[PDB]
Amino acid sequence: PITGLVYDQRMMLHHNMWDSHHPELPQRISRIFSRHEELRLLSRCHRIPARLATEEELALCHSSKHISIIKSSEHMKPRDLNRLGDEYNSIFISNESYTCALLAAGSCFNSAQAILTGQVRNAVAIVRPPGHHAEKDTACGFCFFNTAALTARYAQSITRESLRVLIVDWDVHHGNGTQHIFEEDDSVLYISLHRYEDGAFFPNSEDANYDKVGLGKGRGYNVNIPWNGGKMGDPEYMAAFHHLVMPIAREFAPELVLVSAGFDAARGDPLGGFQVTPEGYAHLTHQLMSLAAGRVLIILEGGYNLTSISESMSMCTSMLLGDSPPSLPLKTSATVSINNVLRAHAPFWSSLR
Ligand SMILES: CS(=O)(=O)N(Cc1ccc(C(=O)NN)cn1)c1cccc(Cl)c1
Ligand SMILES: [K+]
Ligand SMILES: [K+]
Ligand SMILES: [Zn+2]
Repeated sequence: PITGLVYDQRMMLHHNMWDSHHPELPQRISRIFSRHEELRLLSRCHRIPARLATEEELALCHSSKHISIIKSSEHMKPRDLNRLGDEYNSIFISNESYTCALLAAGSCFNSAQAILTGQVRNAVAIVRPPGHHAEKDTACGFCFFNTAALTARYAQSITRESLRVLIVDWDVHHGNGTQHIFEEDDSVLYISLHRYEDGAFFPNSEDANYDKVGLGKGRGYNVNIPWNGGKMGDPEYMAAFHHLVMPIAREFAPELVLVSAGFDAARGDPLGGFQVTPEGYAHLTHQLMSLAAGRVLIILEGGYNLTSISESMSMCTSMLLGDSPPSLPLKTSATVSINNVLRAHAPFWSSLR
């Protein structure tokens, strides 16, 4: 009945040498870690060590070409780092980037291992750079390797190929990389909530719309919950969980839950423009704890208001530790989004009928 926590200060070394105010800051993870100490959560957790992912583990989801290219950045001069980062959509690279990406992934593997071997019930991973925009063959959106997708495959690699893994992605952006990696896969249920604005919101693709339900044997196993029409918050996230996330998850019956836990839908976030509260994130966490016999790993993705992400992620950890949850009308367009997803998924999930 133990909660694991992984954090390693070495993941601060990845930085933007041309713009020190770029919002994907080293101090995102140190601020979150400090808040856990201040709230006396850290001493309640079992500390899981970080490690490097191996290149073989990266190949669970990424091409050997992509791995090779990111690894080559380790010894590049600034000019070539700039050139390489510019080949991608919204990437900056320093000499430390590759090692940090490997540590973020390795940290999550050790956390998944700790859960699946019964050393801990659940776990939190305070890691950067983030993962969910990274594709098999490319980096994107501050992400180099898809930490959460790699973690699902790593979990399968130590149990069975068909281990049922639910990934709930509540980062305010669509995890395009996670969707694509698992698009034909019925072993990994991908559920994302995200601001969409008919394609105006990053990463600017119709791949994030509610009608993208999965392909082939994966049909029904990709659930996109897209928001349009500006600010959303706790009422809309709670309704999406009540009507969609939780009934689908219960029918899937996952054996492991991974949360692509960006905190950029948080009140105060400059990039997300949403109003989800720390108490909101705590309730979402508590709901997910009802799945998979409590086997939940919370993985940091985005989230840029240092105070907001520190309070919100700490409240999720408080829930994992078994603390009592909070006791908390929708925007019109949110009702429209939820009903669109319900209609898209009723052919696949009896619970929605
Ligand atoms: C071009 S942009 O959209 O303004 N954008 C891309 C972006 C935004 C958010 C995320 C994210 O949080 N993903 N989870 C990833 N990439 C961006 C790029 C560089 C700097 C800033 Cl402030 C914003
Ligand atoms: K998301
Ligand atoms: K899938
Ligand atoms: Zn995000």
